[PDB]
Amino acid sequence: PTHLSVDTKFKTEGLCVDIPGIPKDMTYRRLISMMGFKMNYQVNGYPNMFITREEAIRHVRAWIGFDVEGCHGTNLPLQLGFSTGVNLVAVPTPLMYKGLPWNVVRIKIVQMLSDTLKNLSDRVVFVLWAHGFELTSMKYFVKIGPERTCCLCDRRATCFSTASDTYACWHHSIGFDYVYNPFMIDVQQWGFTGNLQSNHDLYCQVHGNAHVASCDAIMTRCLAVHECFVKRVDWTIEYPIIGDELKINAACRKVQHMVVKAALLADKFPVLHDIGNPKAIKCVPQADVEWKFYDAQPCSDKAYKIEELFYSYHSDKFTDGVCLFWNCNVDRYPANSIVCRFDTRVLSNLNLPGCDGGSLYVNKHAFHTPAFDKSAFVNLKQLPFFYYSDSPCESHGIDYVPLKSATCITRCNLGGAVCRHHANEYRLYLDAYNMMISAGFSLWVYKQFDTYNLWNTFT
Ligand SMILES: CNS(=O)(=O)CC1CCCCC1
Ligand SMILES: CNS(=O)(=O)CC1CCCCC1
Ligand SMILES: [Zn+2]
Ligand SMILES: [Zn+2]
Ligand SMILES: [Zn+2]
Repeated sequence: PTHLSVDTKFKTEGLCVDIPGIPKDMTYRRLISMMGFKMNYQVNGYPNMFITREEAIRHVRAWIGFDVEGCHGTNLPLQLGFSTGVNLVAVPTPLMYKGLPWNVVRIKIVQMLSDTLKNLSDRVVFVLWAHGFELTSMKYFVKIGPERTCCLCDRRATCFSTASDTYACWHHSIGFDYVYNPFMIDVQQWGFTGNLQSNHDLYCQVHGNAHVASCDAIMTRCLAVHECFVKRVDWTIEYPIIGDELKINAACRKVQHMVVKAALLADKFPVLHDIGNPKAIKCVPQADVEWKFYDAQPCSDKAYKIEELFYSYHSDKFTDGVCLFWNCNVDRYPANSIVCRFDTRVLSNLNLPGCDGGSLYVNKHAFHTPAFDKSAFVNLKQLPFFYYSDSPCESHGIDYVPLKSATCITRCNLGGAVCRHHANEYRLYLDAYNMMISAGFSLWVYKQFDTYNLWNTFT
């Protein structure tokens, strides 16, 4: 069992206000037929338009919430809303577009999905809170058939053009008018009491209800992210590489080693309390310090309360030495800390919008991360950029312009002229550091941290 059987039952109660008289006994096979689509007994990679909760989770990057509200259904205008904030009015003749016929609305849908999804996913998963009008509108902008490849590349086809009779992926679909082989999931099938707003509002105060289709589309997708990534967490699911994942992760390890090594050299803490990932390894293995670990998985709902991580009776004395919180998100860091905190507000192909101000950071695994809160850092200050090295000044083995920088903390710089080796390493470090920052990571440190204390570690 990998795909959703078309013979699975579909609960129709949520559809009966838009579709009165709808049979209670209903399968996906009959529903797809009712929606105006014919599967023709085809074994060509597309067994069902609808997918399981598990298939949806693996394809979370493709999720686009979708809602259709009857503006006035054959004779009435429809308002199509998407979790991108777009509202389109389709006449059968928070962005709000005036009423237009389906032939032009479909081009806008294809353009919007393609620009939203080309750098995220090989597909689209329409996330529904199905009431009827959204399912019956699909025939006006969706075409289905065998799984196909793009006409200009090797990627799977996501769009079709009636002008050229050709197929394209999200990257080569300019001027295309049909969404081809989309996927969908009805959140109402999961078992809920009450309407969308009542279930959504139980976990989120950031998305309101301005009474438009896009608001419902946003709440639907938010509710789905809550159920799949906030209340339930699965770190066994791998996600494909779509960007700078490897460079970002490598940069994070480089910066962590640099910062902790320098804090230990500058302030000589006798003990380090490493709080976070239960699979953490000493980031400065050659350091003298008593290294003590404390297990905490990444918090996916609210930030950890420091009182619960530290109290209720370990070294016991977290006030001794320094505390290292490398992506261990707490409500208020103690004054003696070294912190890396992901900024959920960051715009990137890895960072998806999440629940209640949180974001869904997807890099190898999916991590729902609680909203970035500037007040968590009141006892600390921003960590300034610096490169420190005690390695020998020796080239070994790319061209050169002499490096002049006050933040290159090396013997050669102290001696008045940065060596080629330390200039190369400084520039590589600066690139890694800028990569980490741009990815959304933020660095904080105890207020007494001063890189002037590193110069005397060269005697
Ligand atoms: C120990 N967690 S991790 O470093 O694997 C991923 C983090 C990514 C950014 C948000 C917190 C979790
Ligand atoms: C050339 N300008 S500079 O500010 O980079 C001089 C360095 C001398 C050694 C300490 C760091 C600063
Ligand atoms: Zn293509
Ligand atoms: Zn929400
Ligand atoms: Zn040097």
